[PDB]
Parts: sequence; structure tokens; C-alpha cells
Amino acid sequence: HLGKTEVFLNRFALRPLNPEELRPWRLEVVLDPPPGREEVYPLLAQVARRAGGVTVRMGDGLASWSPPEVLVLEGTLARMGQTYAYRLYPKGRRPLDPKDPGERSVLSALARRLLQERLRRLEGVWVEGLAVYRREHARGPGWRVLGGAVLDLWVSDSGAFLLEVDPAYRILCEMSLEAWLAQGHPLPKRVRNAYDRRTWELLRLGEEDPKELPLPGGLSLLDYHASKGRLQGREGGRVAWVADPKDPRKPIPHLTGLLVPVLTLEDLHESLALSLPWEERRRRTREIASWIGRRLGLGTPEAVRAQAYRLSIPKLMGRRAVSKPADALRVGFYRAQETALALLRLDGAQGWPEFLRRALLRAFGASGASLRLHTLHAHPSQGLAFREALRKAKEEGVQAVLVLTPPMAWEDRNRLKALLLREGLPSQILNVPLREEERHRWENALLGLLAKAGLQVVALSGAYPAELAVGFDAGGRESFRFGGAACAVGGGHLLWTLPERIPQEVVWDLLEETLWAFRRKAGRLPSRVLLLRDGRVPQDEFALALEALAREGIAYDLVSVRKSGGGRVYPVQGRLADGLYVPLEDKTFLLLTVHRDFRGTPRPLKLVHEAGDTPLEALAHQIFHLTRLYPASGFAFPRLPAPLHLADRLVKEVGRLGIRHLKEVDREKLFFV
DNA sequence: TGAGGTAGTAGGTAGT
Ligand SMILES: [Mg+2]
Ligand SMILES: [Mg+2]
Repeated sequence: HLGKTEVFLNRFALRPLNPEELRPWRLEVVLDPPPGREEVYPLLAQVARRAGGVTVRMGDGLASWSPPEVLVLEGTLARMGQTYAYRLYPKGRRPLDPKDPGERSVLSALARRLLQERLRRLEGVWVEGLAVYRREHARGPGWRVLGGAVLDLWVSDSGAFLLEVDPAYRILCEMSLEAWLAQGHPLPKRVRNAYDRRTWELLRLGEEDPKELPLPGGLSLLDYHASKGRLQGREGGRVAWVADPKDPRKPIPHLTGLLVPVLTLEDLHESLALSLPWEERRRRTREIASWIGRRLGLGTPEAVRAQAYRLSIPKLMGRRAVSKPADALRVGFYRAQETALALLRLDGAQGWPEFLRRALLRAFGASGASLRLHTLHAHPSQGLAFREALRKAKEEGVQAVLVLTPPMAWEDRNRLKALLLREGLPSQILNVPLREEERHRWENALLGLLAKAGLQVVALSGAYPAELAVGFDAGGRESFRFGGAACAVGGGHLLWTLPERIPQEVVWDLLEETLWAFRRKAGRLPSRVLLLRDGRVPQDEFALALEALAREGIAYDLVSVRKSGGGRVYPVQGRLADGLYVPLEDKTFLLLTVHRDFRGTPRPLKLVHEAGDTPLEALAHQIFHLTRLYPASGFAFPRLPAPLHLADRLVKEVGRLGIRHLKEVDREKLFFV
């Protein structure tokens, strides 16, 4: 809807840049030996770092704000095994105009460097990047959570500085990998060099003797680090096998004593609370923004106000107009089919719980379809017969199994599902001390169960620019060269697609198959596809996919999503509403997807239209709606669009169960929710 | 396993 509201950003306008800042000093750079085309840019950057002061790369040369003789006009740096001799020559001043995209960038680069150079000269504070930490929030054996704020400072076309401030924490590991393991914690997924910044993937530990491991040189693992003086101050422990994130499938030996665990919120199981109420955070933010302008000398800050547009509330329906997915059990659903469900009471009496058996019929009646509820009489004990039962039952048309068991132990949960999966039957689990009085649990269970059986419970109705929206998920990696999985939404259809090595191949392969399955279920290829991916993924991993789409005349729109750190939104006067769309920049925009995002403060999505020609408003609209299109959880909507939310589960479970691939589970069957 | 939000994590052809 055009012109509805205004909101406060996580931003603050500050004093304008003085004339001297608008005309930084330009420094000429001389490298010896002369570099190679693609090696100039890095080297330059590196030099701007060595020279010190507030200086950055500008073209083939440099630009600084600090005077020529504060800077290190001469020096040397060794990049990639080759040592160079740099030499700077002050070649006067040169003005820049923030109203030019080109020069504007140099000005914002300059700003960021200033923000951290001024910042770095502050007592009582740890500065990691463009972030500041001033207090200990929580601390335990081997770890500590720091409290601060992540900042950013750039220049506005208006010509003034602009500070972005969002208070946040930092999980720190204060001990080596060896020490940490020695405490009984599980192996960390990520680990970094005790001696520098480099991080790797922790694969295994090894019984291998550090003194036996021979390296490509004929030198010894232990000796190698010993020869680098890394064993002077640290005790190397055992042999840790690590992997370089750029090639996770090539093992690299290493020592646990020289590695530090990269702790994630998960590694600290059980209790610190890192959230913050929207009104508290908004306060801490203002007190940090003011703190900076004072000590930094950027002027008093003024909270930025931006235009916001409320998108229309999604009209989602089953057979009838519904409000939450769960209302489809009473009113009936969108697309019904003949489906046979099986029961697996694997600890109890036997027999379908009165109300479920009632609710089931209750829904198909309101839908008008044939329902056949069978029973599975077997057990993990009687394996051979258990499979005999599964093989028989599925052959009878059973398409989904509702496993009614007491709180299972993880390991056996995957085991059970896995066995069920292999011989063709998805499975929904509902713990067994069941009370009919709790219709939030079994309704959700029935909701998933039906999804797993391949029944569309709800769909949308609108004039969306995309006929198909497919989101991609590469696990928690930043490249599709490891795994990757996909989920599309479309007659509404919900299909999943798994890997059948170059990343661009993986992507065009998740995409093609999605197009093929879609062509089978809809008899047609889509006119336009909406591509949704996680922002922290090179956009080049989609180059091949885009050429293919164009090559077959299929319209598209690539949109990167930023789950965390996209900024925050505060109401000027009133409340925040769902689907609040905040245009924000060239091609980017913020989208608030869930209003009651909790005990802390809502985290809006940050989207970037990287390819295609569709109004940002058009996209926002569809993307916000895809949000209410998620089958499970018929009482709460996902922050992310069904496509991205489903791909995340599709990946998580593909690893939970470690499934290589499924012959058939008809792709309409959402086994992973 | 009923499900979701807030929160933080990957720094934002050598090396071992
Ligand atoms: Mg189906
Ligand atoms: Mg489920």
C-alpha cells in the first residue's frame, strides 16, 4: 500500500565532512619488483594498511586523510611468498564529490578506516574490526561473552558521515582446542590458528604421532611448526585433521595445541540470555551513537527516519479462507488426495487415539477425500518382520507413518526415521504422554504428517510476479561446493530437491531439477522464477544458472537474504506491523516479517535485488507472503520465506539422517519438516 | 520428537 508509515533506523546522521576531508591527499605508489595486473589491487590495499593513518586505495594509488608524514612513506611487505619494496610519493591533494558513485566510495572507505583508527586509540576497550567491546557479559571455563556494539560509518551523498549502531555480543574461546576437549566438550565444527587469524573446518582427531607425520617437504608435522617458532609458548598436543573451507574435502594435519575452538551459540549448551527488549536496545543504541560522536568528534547524532510501507496481509486459504495453517483441519484444505496413513504405537497399548482418528476424518470430510487409516504391528525388536511389515504396509498405499512414541533418544530417532525412509515411508513423531486437551501439539503433528504424505494444506491467491519461488541452502557454508539443497514453491506446489566439484554446477543442478519436477506437476515451465539464497554466498555461484534460465526464455529474479545483522527497526509513534517494507537503498530493502519477534527485539530481513527487473515493492510483497506458506507450525509463521525455511530443514535433516539420496520419496512428500 | 521468535558463528596453490 502506497504511503503508510515512517520508522527509525539503526542509523544516525552526523556532522558533515569538513573541506580538508573532501580533498584527501593522493599518494602515488611504487612497487618493486613490478606486480602483475591482478596482483596490484591487493598489494595496494595492504600498503594502505602498512602506511598507517587514515589511508585507503584509490584507483592504482592511495588517498589519505592523515598528513604525509604520519604515514610510513617507505617499507616492505611479503605477500604470498614474494617480498616487495613499496614506496609512497605524496602527489598533492585531490577533491572528491559524494554525488558521484565513484568518488563517494573512496570517501566511505576513508570513513570506515577513520572510525577504527580513532576508535583503536581508546583505553579500556577491545576493537575487533568495525566492532567495539567494553564489558564482560558472561564467562565460563574456557570462554567469555563480551558486550559491545557492531558499528559502521560511511559517507552520505549529502556529504555527511552516517553511523550505524547495533549493540551485540561476542562468544570468545579463551583456551586451546586440546584444553577444551580435555574438558569433555564435543569437537568444535570450526577452529582457528592459535598463531593467527586463519580458520578451518575441524574434521577429526588422530592417534597419529605428531613426530611421524611427514609433510610434502620431508619435514615433520611437529618439526614444521617448531621451525616456525610456534612451539615456543605453546605445547602442541595431538594430531588434529583440519580442512580449508575453500576445499573441505582435502584433509590437512594440524596440532590441537595450536588451534583455538571457534565457539557457536550451540557449543555453550545450558544459562546466558543474549536477547534484548526493543526499547532497551534502542536505548543502548542511542547511548552508543552519542558516545561515538563525542569521543570521535563527529557531531551530535540524529536518529535516521525512513519511509516505510505496510504490505497487504496475506490472503491464505485451504478449501476455505483460513487464518493460520491449523484452521485447515477444521475447515478442510486446498488440495486433497486419496492417502493412506499408518500408525506406529511403539510403546503403549495399541489403537488410534479417539480424537486423532476423529480429527483425521474431520479434515478429509471438510476436504471431501477418501481416507484409509491402517496400523503397523511390528517393532525394532522384530527387525526382519518389522521390515516385512513396512514392505507390506507401504505396498498397500500407505504414504506416511505417524510414530507415537515416548520421548526418544536422539540417536534412535534418526535410526527409526532412516529405516522408515529407506523403504519409502516418511514419519511424524508425537511424544506419547498425550493429552487430548493439548490440541497445539497433535494438530501440528497432524499438520506435518499430512505434509509428509504430500498434501497441500494451504495456498495463496494473488498476482505475484513469480510463478515459482525457489530458495537455496548450502548448509552453514558460504559456497555450494560442499553440499547444497533446495525447495521451491508454486496450483500451489511444494517440492524439494537434493544434490544429484564446481559450485556453479551444483546450483544450476538444483535449479534444473526443480524446473523439471515443476514441469511434471504443473504440465508447464514457469514464466518467471524467484531465486532466494543466503547473502553470504558469492553471487557468481548463480551465473551459470542465470544463463540457462535466459537460454530457455525463463524470466527470473535473484534476491539475496540476510538473516542476521541487517539493521533494526523502531516505530516513531505506535506499534510495528507485520510485512513492514522499508525501501532502503539503491537495490536493497528491509522487510519486517514477524512482529512479535519476542523477548528481545525483532530482526528484519535485509534483501538485495541483484538480478532482474521487478519492482522492489513487487518482490517484497511476494517474499513477505511466501512467509505464511509453511506447512508445519500452524500457529506461528517463519521469519523467512517458506522456500528458504524449507531448504534449511531439508539440509539439516539430510545430515541428521545422513541420507545420501532417496530413490523415491516422491518430492511432494515433505519428509524433512 | 510440535513449532516458532531472539541471539551468535563462518571475518565480514598456500599451508600443514
Ligand atoms: Mg502429492
Ligand atoms: Mg516435524
